[PDB]
Amino acid sequence: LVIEFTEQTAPKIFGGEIKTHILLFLPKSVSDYDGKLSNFKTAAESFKGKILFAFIDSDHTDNQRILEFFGLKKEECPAVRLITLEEEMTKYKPESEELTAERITEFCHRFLEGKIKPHLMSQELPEDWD
Repeated sequence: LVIEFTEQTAPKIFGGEIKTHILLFLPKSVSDYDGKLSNFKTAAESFKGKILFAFIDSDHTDNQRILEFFGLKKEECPAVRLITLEEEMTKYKPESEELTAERITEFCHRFLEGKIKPHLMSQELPEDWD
């Protein structure tokens, strides 16, 4: 499954058992939105129970704190960031901006294989997110 990450769903997303998340920041106005989402959903199927797939509508005004927290501006999306919470917060970036199921899947495999450069996030999780 792929869930929508909003402020309303953030607790449900970080308050779970899985502590690896991939986040697709996808402007709802992007060309072929359903296409990009489908690709992300297809990729999700390969990582059930290992990586939780979530998407953020980066166009949505109430998602501004979420954007800012993960270091992104609206004009920089669509973008993917993989986050680990076991146990200091760490952010990982794909090699390419390409958002195909194959490239998202490879990103995730590379991360599991320990191939991706880590980037500590020094901000504490918002109180709201649990």
